[PDB]
Amino acid sequence: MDLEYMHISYPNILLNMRDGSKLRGYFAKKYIDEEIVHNHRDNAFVYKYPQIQFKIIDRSPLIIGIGSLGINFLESKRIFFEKELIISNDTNDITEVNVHKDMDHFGTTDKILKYQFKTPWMALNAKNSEIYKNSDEIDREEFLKRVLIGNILSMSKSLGYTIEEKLKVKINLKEVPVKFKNQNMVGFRGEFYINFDIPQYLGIGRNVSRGFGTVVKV
Amino acid sequence: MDLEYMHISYPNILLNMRDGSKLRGYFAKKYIDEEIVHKYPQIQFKIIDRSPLIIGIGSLGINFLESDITEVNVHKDMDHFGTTDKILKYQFKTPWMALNAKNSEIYKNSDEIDREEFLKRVLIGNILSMSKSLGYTIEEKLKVKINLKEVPVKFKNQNMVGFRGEFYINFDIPQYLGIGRNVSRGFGTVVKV
RNA sequence: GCAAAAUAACAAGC
Repeated sequence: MDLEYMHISYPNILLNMRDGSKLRGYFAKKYIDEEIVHNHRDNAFVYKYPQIQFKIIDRSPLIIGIGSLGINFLESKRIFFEKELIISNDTNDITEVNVHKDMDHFGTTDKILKYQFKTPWMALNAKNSEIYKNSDEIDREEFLKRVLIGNILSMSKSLGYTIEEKLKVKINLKEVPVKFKNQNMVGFRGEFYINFDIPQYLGIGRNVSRGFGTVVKV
Repeated sequence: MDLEYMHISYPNILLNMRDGSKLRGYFAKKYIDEEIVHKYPQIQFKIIDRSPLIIGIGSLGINFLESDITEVNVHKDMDHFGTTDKILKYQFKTPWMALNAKNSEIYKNSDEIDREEFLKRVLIGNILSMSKSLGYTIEEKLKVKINLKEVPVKFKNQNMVGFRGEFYINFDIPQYLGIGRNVSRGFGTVVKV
Protein backbone atom coordinates (compact mmCIF):
# COMPACT_ATOMS: atom_id res chain seq x y z
CA MET A 1 0.00 0.00 0.00
CA ASP A 2 0.91 3.62 -0.68
CA LEU A 3 -0.39 6.62 1.25
CA GLU A 4 -1.02 9.95 -0.46
CA TYR A 5 -0.56 13.11 1.57
CA MET A 6 -0.17 16.88 1.50
CA HIS A 7 2.17 18.76 3.84
CA ILE A 8 1.56 22.49 4.38
CA SER A 9 4.15 24.38 6.44
CA TYR A 10 4.15 28.10 7.32
CA PRO A 11 7.88 28.64 7.89
CA ASN A 12 8.08 32.42 8.44
CA ILE A 13 5.58 32.11 11.29
CA LEU A 14 6.82 30.61 14.53
CA LEU A 15 4.74 29.85 17.61
CA ASN A 16 5.40 28.39 21.02
CA MET A 17 5.78 24.63 21.04
CA ARG A 18 2.66 22.54 21.73
CA ASP A 19 0.40 25.38 20.56
CA GLY A 20 -1.16 22.97 18.06
CA SER A 21 -4.56 23.11 19.77
CA LYS A 22 -4.64 26.88 19.20
CA LEU A 23 -3.56 26.41 15.58
CA ARG A 24 -6.00 23.56 14.96
CA GLY A 25 -8.64 25.58 16.82
CA TYR A 26 -8.54 28.64 14.54
CA PHE A 27 -8.50 26.58 11.34
CA ALA A 28 -11.57 24.70 12.58
CA LYS A 29 -13.45 27.76 13.85
CA LYS A 30 -13.08 29.57 10.52
CA TYR A 31 -13.86 26.54 8.30
CA ILE A 32 -16.80 25.73 10.55
CA ASP A 33 -18.86 23.59 8.15
CA GLU A 34 -16.21 21.25 6.65
CA GLU A 35 -16.30 18.75 9.57
CA ILE A 36 -13.02 17.18 8.42
CA VAL A 37 -10.85 19.80 10.14
CA HIS A 38 -12.83 19.68 13.41
CA ASN A 39 -14.40 16.31 14.08
CA HIS A 40 -17.84 16.89 15.63
CA ARG A 41 -20.36 15.42 13.15
CA ASP A 42 -23.43 17.50 13.86
CA ASN A 43 -24.11 16.53 17.47
CA ALA A 44 -21.93 13.39 17.61
CA PHE A 45 -18.16 13.17 17.29
CA VAL A 46 -16.43 10.98 14.67
CA TYR A 47 -14.15 8.12 15.69
CA LYS A 48 -11.48 7.48 13.02
CA TYR A 49 -7.89 8.41 12.37
CA PRO A 50 -8.11 12.16 11.66
CA GLN A 51 -6.78 12.66 8.15
CA ILE A 52 -6.39 16.41 8.67
CA GLN A 53 -3.86 17.12 11.40
CA PHE A 54 -2.34 20.34 12.71
CA LYS A 55 1.08 20.47 14.34
CA ILE A 56 3.74 22.88 15.42
CA ILE A 57 7.13 21.31 14.69
CA ASP A 58 10.46 23.10 15.14
CA ARG A 59 8.39 26.19 16.11
CA SER A 60 6.65 26.37 12.76
CA PRO A 61 3.05 25.42 11.91
CA LEU A 62 2.50 22.21 9.95
CA ILE A 63 -0.84 21.21 8.41
CA ILE A 64 -1.15 17.58 7.35
CA GLY A 65 -3.69 15.87 5.12
CA ILE A 66 -3.95 12.24 4.15
CA GLY A 67 -5.45 10.41 1.19
CA SER A 68 -8.09 11.60 -1.23
CA LEU A 69 -10.42 12.88 1.49
CA GLY A 70 -7.90 15.08 3.33
CA ILE A 71 -6.00 16.41 0.32
CA ASN A 72 -9.30 17.40 -1.30
CA PHE A 73 -9.94 19.60 1.75
CA LEU A 74 -6.55 21.31 1.53
CA GLU A 75 -6.65 21.82 -2.24
CA SER A 76 -10.34 22.77 -2.50
CA LYS A 77 -10.27 25.10 0.53
CA ARG A 78 -6.93 26.52 -0.68
CA ILE A 79 -5.12 26.09 2.62
CA PHE A 80 -1.77 26.96 1.00
CA PHE A 81 -3.03 30.47 0.10
CA GLU A 82 -4.21 31.09 3.69
CA LYS A 83 -4.24 34.73 4.72
CA GLU A 84 -3.37 34.96 8.42
CA LEU A 85 -2.85 32.73 11.46
CA ILE A 86 -4.57 34.22 14.52
CA ILE A 87 -3.01 32.60 17.60
CA SER A 88 -4.23 33.98 20.95
CA ASN A 89 -5.98 37.06 19.53
CA ASP A 90 -2.77 38.31 17.86
CA THR A 91 -2.69 37.73 14.10
CA ASN A 92 0.32 36.43 12.18
CA ASP A 93 0.86 37.17 8.49
CA ILE A 94 1.45 34.21 6.17
CA THR A 95 4.31 35.24 3.89
CA GLU A 96 5.74 31.78 3.09
CA VAL A 97 4.18 28.37 2.39
CA ASN A 98 6.13 25.16 1.66
CA VAL A 99 4.12 22.13 0.52
CA HIS A 100 5.53 18.72 -0.35
CA LYS A 101 2.89 16.39 -1.82
CA ASP A 102 3.74 12.75 -2.60
CA MET A 103 3.09 9.17 -1.49
CA ASP A 104 5.07 6.67 0.59
CA HIS A 105 4.85 3.03 1.65
CA PHE A 106 2.53 2.27 4.56
CA GLY A 107 2.33 -1.08 6.34
CA THR A 108 4.61 -3.83 7.57
CA THR A 109 8.16 -4.00 6.20
CA ASP A 110 11.05 -6.44 5.96
CA LYS A 111 13.56 -4.14 7.68
CA ILE A 112 12.99 -2.85 11.19
CA LEU A 113 12.83 0.94 11.21
CA LYS A 114 13.80 3.49 13.86
CA TYR A 115 11.39 6.34 14.60
CA GLN A 116 11.28 9.23 17.04
CA PHE A 117 8.41 11.22 18.54
CA LYS A 118 8.46 14.84 17.41
CA THR A 119 5.67 15.66 19.92
CA PRO A 120 4.39 13.96 23.12
CA TRP A 121 2.95 10.54 22.42
CA MET A 122 0.00 10.50 24.88
CA ALA A 123 -0.50 6.75 24.67
CA LEU A 124 -2.51 6.20 27.85
CA ASN A 125 -6.28 6.59 27.75
CA ALA A 126 -8.33 6.52 30.96
CA LYS A 127 -8.32 2.78 31.70
CA ASN A 128 -4.65 2.52 30.63
CA SER A 129 -3.59 5.52 32.74
CA GLU A 130 -4.66 3.73 35.93
CA ILE A 131 -2.71 0.65 34.79
CA TYR A 132 0.41 2.71 34.04
CA LYS A 133 0.37 4.64 37.32
CA ASN A 134 0.08 1.35 39.24
CA SER A 135 2.78 -0.47 37.23
CA ASP A 136 6.50 -0.70 38.00
CA GLU A 137 9.15 0.26 35.43
CA ILE A 138 9.52 -3.00 33.48
CA ASP A 139 5.79 -3.75 33.41
CA ARG A 140 5.38 -0.22 32.05
CA GLU A 141 7.88 -0.82 29.23
CA GLU A 142 5.96 -3.92 28.14
CA PHE A 143 2.60 -2.13 28.55
CA LEU A 144 3.61 0.88 26.44
CA LYS A 145 4.96 -1.48 23.76
CA ARG A 146 1.58 -3.19 23.42
CA VAL A 147 -0.30 0.13 23.36
CA LEU A 148 2.13 1.37 20.69
CA ILE A 149 1.18 -1.66 18.60
CA GLY A 150 -2.40 -0.72 19.47
CA ASN A 151 -2.06 2.77 18.01
CA ILE A 152 -0.57 1.22 14.86
CA LEU A 153 -3.65 -0.99 14.49
CA SER A 154 -6.05 1.93 14.92
CA MET A 155 -4.42 4.15 12.29
CA SER A 156 -3.91 1.17 9.98
CA LYS A 157 -7.60 0.25 10.36
CA SER A 158 -9.06 3.72 9.73
CA LEU A 159 -6.84 3.88 6.63
CA GLY A 160 -8.18 0.50 5.49
CA TYR A 161 -4.83 -1.29 5.57
CA THR A 162 -5.04 -4.71 7.25
CA ILE A 163 -1.67 -5.89 8.56
CA GLU A 164 -0.96 -9.56 7.80
CA GLU A 165 2.38 -9.83 9.60
CA LYS A 166 2.99 -9.57 13.33
CA LEU A 167 4.32 -6.35 14.87
CA LYS A 168 7.35 -6.19 17.16
CA VAL A 169 8.59 -3.00 18.79
CA LYS A 170 11.50 -1.63 20.83
CA ILE A 171 10.82 1.58 22.80
CA ASN A 172 13.22 4.05 24.39
CA LEU A 173 11.03 6.70 26.02
CA LYS A 174 11.06 9.21 28.87
CA GLU A 175 8.00 10.64 30.60
CA VAL A 176 6.82 14.21 29.91
CA PRO A 177 3.90 16.26 31.31
CA VAL A 178 1.30 17.57 28.86
CA LYS A 179 -1.77 19.53 29.89
CA PHE A 180 -5.01 18.77 28.07
CA LYS A 181 -8.61 19.74 28.85
CA ASN A 182 -7.18 21.56 31.89
CA GLN A 183 -5.99 18.11 33.02
CA ASN A 184 -2.53 16.66 33.63
CA MET A 185 -2.69 13.49 31.45
CA VAL A 186 0.79 12.05 30.87
CA GLY A 187 2.54 11.70 27.52
CA PHE A 188 5.88 10.34 26.41
CA ARG A 189 8.87 11.45 24.35
CA GLY A 190 11.60 9.28 22.92
CA GLU A 191 12.42 7.01 20.00
CA PHE A 192 11.24 3.55 19.01
CA TYR A 193 11.83 0.68 16.59
CA ILE A 194 9.09 -1.14 14.68
CA ASN A 195 8.75 -3.39 11.63
CA PHE A 196 6.08 -1.01 10.27
CA ASP A 197 6.52 1.80 7.71
CA ILE A 198 5.08 5.06 9.05
CA PRO A 199 4.84 8.03 6.66
CA GLN A 200 6.64 11.11 7.96
CA TYR A 201 4.93 13.52 10.37
CA LEU A 202 1.96 11.24 11.02
CA GLY A 203 0.64 10.81 14.53
CA ILE A 204 0.11 7.57 16.43
CA GLY A 205 -2.89 8.14 18.46
CA ARG A 206 -4.48 9.90 21.15
CA ASN A 207 -5.65 13.38 20.10
CA VAL A 208 -3.73 13.22 16.84
CA SER A 209 -5.60 16.20 15.38
CA ARG A 210 -3.75 18.62 17.67
CA GLY A 211 -0.32 17.21 16.77
CA PHE A 212 0.26 14.90 19.74
CA GLY A 213 2.20 11.74 18.98
CA THR A 214 3.82 12.93 15.75
CA VAL A 215 6.53 10.53 14.60
CA VAL A 216 9.37 11.30 12.20
CA LYS A 217 11.97 8.97 10.73
CA VAL A 218 15.59 8.85 11.85
CA MET B 1 20.51 -13.41 52.19
CA ASP B 2 23.48 -11.32 53.31
CA LEU B 3 26.63 -11.79 51.20
CA GLU B 4 29.96 -10.74 52.73
CA TYR B 5 32.56 -8.91 50.65
CA MET B 6 35.88 -7.04 50.69
CA HIS B 7 36.96 -4.18 48.41
CA ILE B 8 40.58 -3.02 48.13
CA SER B 9 41.32 0.16 46.16
CA TYR B 10 44.35 2.33 45.34
CA PRO B 11 43.14 5.96 45.38
CA ASN B 12 46.08 7.91 43.90
CA ILE B 13 47.36 5.77 41.03
CA LEU B 14 45.70 6.41 37.67
CA LEU B 15 45.93 4.78 34.26
CA ASN B 16 44.09 3.83 31.05
CA MET B 17 40.57 2.41 31.28
CA ARG B 18 39.98 -1.00 29.64
CA ASP B 19 43.79 -1.08 29.59
CA GLY B 20 43.64 -4.46 31.37
CA SER B 21 46.14 -6.08 29.00
CA LYS B 22 49.05 -3.97 30.22
CA LEU B 23 48.13 -4.60 33.88
CA ARG B 24 46.41 -8.01 34.01
CA GLY B 25 49.08 -10.48 35.11
CA TYR B 26 50.45 -9.59 38.55
CA PHE B 27 47.87 -10.92 41.04
CA ALA B 28 48.43 -14.42 39.65
CA LYS B 29 52.16 -14.18 38.85
CA LYS B 30 53.42 -13.08 42.25
CA TYR B 31 51.58 -15.68 44.40
CA ILE B 32 51.03 -18.52 41.85
CA ASP B 33 49.28 -20.73 42.25
CA GLU B 34 46.19 -20.17 44.41
CA GLU B 35 43.22 -18.75 42.48
CA ILE B 36 41.80 -20.19 39.26
CA VAL B 37 44.06 -18.78 36.57
CA HIS B 38 44.27 -22.26 35.00
CA LYS B 39 32.06 -21.56 38.96
CA TYR B 40 31.47 -17.85 39.54
CA PRO B 41 34.64 -15.92 40.48
CA GLN B 42 34.82 -14.85 44.10
CA ILE B 43 38.02 -12.86 43.38
CA GLN B 44 37.63 -10.08 40.82
CA PHE B 45 40.19 -7.58 39.53
CA LYS B 46 38.78 -4.31 38.16
CA ILE B 47 39.83 -0.89 36.97
CA ILE B 48 36.97 1.49 37.81
CA ASP B 49 37.41 5.03 36.45
CA ARG B 50 41.21 4.98 36.05
CA SER B 51 41.69 3.40 39.50
CA PRO B 52 42.36 -0.27 40.33
CA LEU B 53 39.93 -2.41 42.30
CA ILE B 54 39.97 -5.85 43.93
CA ILE B 55 36.90 -7.68 45.26
CA GLY B 56 36.59 -10.70 47.50
CA ILE B 57 33.11 -12.15 47.99
CA GLY B 58 32.09 -14.86 50.44
CA SER B 59 34.19 -16.45 53.16
CA LEU B 60 36.33 -18.36 50.64
CA GLY B 61 37.14 -15.24 48.65
CA ILE B 62 37.80 -12.99 51.65
CA ASN B 63 40.32 -15.39 53.22
CA PHE B 64 42.39 -15.52 50.02
CA LEU B 65 42.46 -11.72 49.87
CA GLU B 66 44.81 -11.63 52.87
CA SER B 67 48.01 -10.84 50.99
CA ASP B 68 54.91 3.84 44.35
CA ILE B 69 51.58 2.59 45.72
CA THR B 70 51.37 4.74 48.95
CA GLU B 71 47.77 5.07 50.23
CA VAL B 72 45.33 2.15 49.96
CA ASN B 73 41.78 1.70 51.25
CA VAL B 74 39.31 -1.05 52.24
CA HIS B 75 35.57 -0.77 52.58
CA LYS B 76 34.76 -4.16 54.17
CA ASP B 77 31.18 -5.17 55.01
CA MET B 78 28.32 -7.54 54.12
CA ASP B 79 25.56 -6.65 51.66
CA HIS B 80 22.13 -7.88 50.57
CA PHE B 81 22.08 -10.25 47.59
CA GLY B 82 18.94 -11.84 46.18
CA THR B 83 15.58 -10.94 44.72
CA THR B 84 13.56 -7.95 45.91
CA ASP B 85 10.13 -6.49 45.25
CA LYS B 86 11.35 -2.92 44.66
CA ILE B 87 12.74 -2.50 41.15
CA LEU B 88 16.41 -1.49 41.07
CA LYS B 89 18.43 0.28 38.39
CA TYR B 90 22.04 -0.60 37.59
CA GLN B 91 24.68 0.68 35.19
CA PHE B 92 27.70 -1.05 33.68
CA LYS B 93 31.05 0.45 34.64
CA THR B 94 32.84 -1.98 32.28
CA PRO B 95 31.79 -3.60 28.98
CA TRP B 96 29.35 -6.44 29.50
CA MET B 97 30.77 -9.25 27.29
CA ALA B 98 27.51 -11.19 27.49
CA LEU B 99 27.75 -13.13 24.21
CA ASN B 100 29.98 -16.18 23.88
CA ALA B 101 31.07 -17.63 20.52
CA LYS B 102 27.74 -19.40 19.93
CA ASN B 103 25.42 -16.64 21.18
CA SER B 104 27.52 -14.04 19.34
CA GLU B 105 26.45 -15.67 16.06
CA ILE B 106 22.75 -15.57 16.97
CA TYR B 107 23.22 -11.94 18.02
CA LYS B 108 25.20 -11.18 14.84
CA ASN B 109 22.26 -12.17 12.63
CA SER B 110 19.37 -10.41 14.36
CA ASP B 111 17.26 -7.30 13.92
CA GLU B 112 17.55 -4.72 16.68
CA ILE B 113 14.32 -5.83 18.39
CA ASP B 114 15.10 -9.55 18.63
CA ARG B 115 18.62 -8.47 19.57
CA GLU B 116 17.12 -6.70 22.60
CA GLU B 117 14.95 -9.61 23.73
CA PHE B 118 18.01 -11.81 23.24
CA LEU B 119 20.17 -9.72 25.59
CA LYS B 120 17.35 -9.63 28.16
CA ARG B 121 17.38 -13.42 28.44
CA VAL B 122 21.20 -13.52 28.56
CA LEU B 123 21.26 -11.01 31.43
CA ILE B 124 18.77 -13.12 33.40
CA GLY B 125 20.98 -16.10 32.53
CA ASN B 126 24.10 -14.49 33.98
CA ILE B 127 22.26 -13.44 37.15
CA LEU B 128 21.08 -17.03 37.62
CA SER B 129 24.59 -18.43 37.12
CA MET B 130 25.96 -16.09 39.79
CA SER B 131 22.98 -16.74 42.07
CA LYS B 132 23.51 -20.50 41.63
CA SER B 133 27.30 -20.66 42.09
CA LEU B 134 27.12 -18.42 45.16
CA GLY B 135 24.51 -20.77 46.64
CA TYR B 136 21.30 -18.76 46.49
CA THR B 137 17.94 -20.09 45.34
CA ILE B 138 15.90 -17.67 43.22
CA GLU B 139 12.22 -18.24 44.01
CA GLU B 140 10.62 -15.51 41.87
CA LYS B 141 10.54 -14.66 38.18
CA LEU B 142 13.20 -12.14 37.15
CA LYS B 143 12.21 -9.34 34.77
CA VAL B 144 14.42 -6.75 33.11
CA LYS B 145 14.27 -3.43 31.27
CA ILE B 146 17.60 -2.83 29.53
CA ASN B 147 19.00 0.21 27.68
CA LEU B 148 22.42 -0.62 26.25
CA LYS B 149 24.60 0.13 23.24
CA GLU B 150 27.25 -1.88 21.45
CA VAL B 151 30.92 -1.12 22.09
CA PRO B 152 34.12 -2.77 20.79
CA VAL B 153 36.31 -4.61 23.28
CA LYS B 154 39.65 -6.38 22.82
CA PHE B 155 40.09 -9.61 24.79
CA LYS B 156 43.05 -11.98 24.30
CA ASN B 157 43.86 -9.53 21.48
CA GLN B 158 40.94 -10.57 19.36
CA ASN B 159 37.94 -8.26 19.05
CA MET B 160 34.75 -9.54 20.64
CA VAL B 161 31.69 -7.44 21.41
CA GLY B 162 30.47 -6.02 24.70
CA PHE B 163 27.70 -3.77 25.95
CA ARG B 164 27.74 -0.52 27.91
CA GLY B 165 24.44 0.74 29.26
CA GLU B 166 22.02 0.60 32.17
CA PHE B 167 19.26 -1.79 33.13
CA TYR B 168 16.40 -2.44 35.55
CA ILE B 169 15.87 -5.71 37.42
CA ASN B 170 14.09 -6.89 40.57
CA PHE B 171 17.28 -8.60 41.74
CA ASP B 172 19.45 -6.95 44.41
CA ILE B 173 23.03 -6.95 43.13
CA PRO B 174 25.82 -5.87 45.53
CA GLN B 175 27.97 -3.06 44.25
CA TYR B 176 30.73 -3.93 41.74
CA LEU B 177 30.49 -7.67 40.94
CA GLY B 178 29.69 -9.60 37.77
CA ILE B 179 27.95 -10.24 35.59
CA GLY B 180 29.34 -10.87 32.10
CA ARG B 181 31.70 -13.61 31.07
CA ASN B 182 35.35 -12.92 31.93
CA VAL B 183 34.34 -11.19 35.16
CA SER B 184 37.58 -12.08 36.96
CA ARG B 185 39.42 -9.58 34.76
CA GLY B 186 36.88 -6.80 35.40
CA PHE B 187 34.20 -7.07 32.70
CA GLY B 188 30.55 -6.08 33.14
CA THR B 189 30.94 -4.31 36.48
CA VAL B 190 27.51 -3.17 37.70
CA VAL B 191 26.91 -0.29 40.11
CA LYS B 192 23.64 0.90 41.62
CA VAL B 193 22.21 4.19 40.34
C1' G C 1 -12.25 14.88 31.84
C1' C C 2 -16.78 14.60 27.85
C1' A C 3 -17.63 10.93 24.86
C1' A C 4 -17.06 5.65 22.16
C1' A C 5 -20.31 -1.41 21.40
C1' A C 6 -14.93 0.33 16.37
C1' U C 7 -12.92 -6.79 11.71
C1' A C 8 -7.38 -6.91 15.13
C1' A C 9 -2.43 -7.48 19.35
C1' C C 10 -8.02 -3.80 22.42
C1' A C 11 -5.91 0.59 19.94
C1' A C 12 -8.66 5.32 18.43
C1' G C 13 -12.94 11.06 18.54
C1' C C 14 -13.17 16.33 21.27
